[PDB]
Amino acid sequence: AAQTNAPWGLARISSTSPGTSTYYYDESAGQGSCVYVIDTGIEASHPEFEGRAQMVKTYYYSSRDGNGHGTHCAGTVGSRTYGVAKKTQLFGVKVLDDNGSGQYSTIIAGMDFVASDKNNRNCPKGVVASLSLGGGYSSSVNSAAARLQSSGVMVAVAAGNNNADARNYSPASEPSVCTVGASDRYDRRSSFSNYGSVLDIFGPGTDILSTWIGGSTRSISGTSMATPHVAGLAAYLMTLGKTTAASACRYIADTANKGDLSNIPFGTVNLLAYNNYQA
Repeated sequence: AAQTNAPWGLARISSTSPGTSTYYYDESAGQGSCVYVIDTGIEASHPEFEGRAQMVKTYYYSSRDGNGHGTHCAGTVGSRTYGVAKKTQLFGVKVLDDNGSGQYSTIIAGMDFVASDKNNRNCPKGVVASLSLGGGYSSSVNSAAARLQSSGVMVAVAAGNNNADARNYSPASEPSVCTVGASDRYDRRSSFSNYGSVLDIFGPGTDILSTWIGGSTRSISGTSMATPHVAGLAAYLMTLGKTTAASACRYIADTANKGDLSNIPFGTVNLLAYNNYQA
């Protein structure tokens, strides 16, 4: 399938070259997979989600996304226009308040929630969790991410936006999950992207158009935007049967575009997420 005039990041993930604008992908489109977006919530009523999004958990007075961040990330995972995996089921877990903040104890509870809650959902092609969040190093936060991954969920986490080594941030620094840095439309490391040996992969993160609250759209930047590209890609590849939740990060690295990014510090992988779809 071909989506013309797609957001640059979608075109990038199906291309051997920057500078194109059509996204190519197998029509299975993540059908039968599920992606949890652990964030500020999801505006599930947005027409772009087509009834495939729902809130399943909140730790606050509402499950609504009063911020926009979680809706934007969910749109990159799975919205009809802005999403990688256009037929996945999206489940929102609101661990962040409407200011975008959240206590680590709530974030940990949300991760353990997903590990159990997947057993209450129909996801025959597999389960992914997208975590566009983080703070300073915490062994407990890393352990929660490790448990979620161990339970059979492909965990993708943001590297962070400090232009620093991600070893000092969580859950970015957890080795067993998929830690995602950000790139721009010219294949440069995004100016804010964290780096370091703990990164597994880069995805599009600068000037990413997606859904926003109030039934709207906007373009924003961050490793928060790169992470859902990778989460959606994992769901898509799992639906195709090419990989599993336990092996998808490694498979994405195996099949990535290699050596094409600029300003990658020595010792950080130079790998850009790529669906290897042949139309």
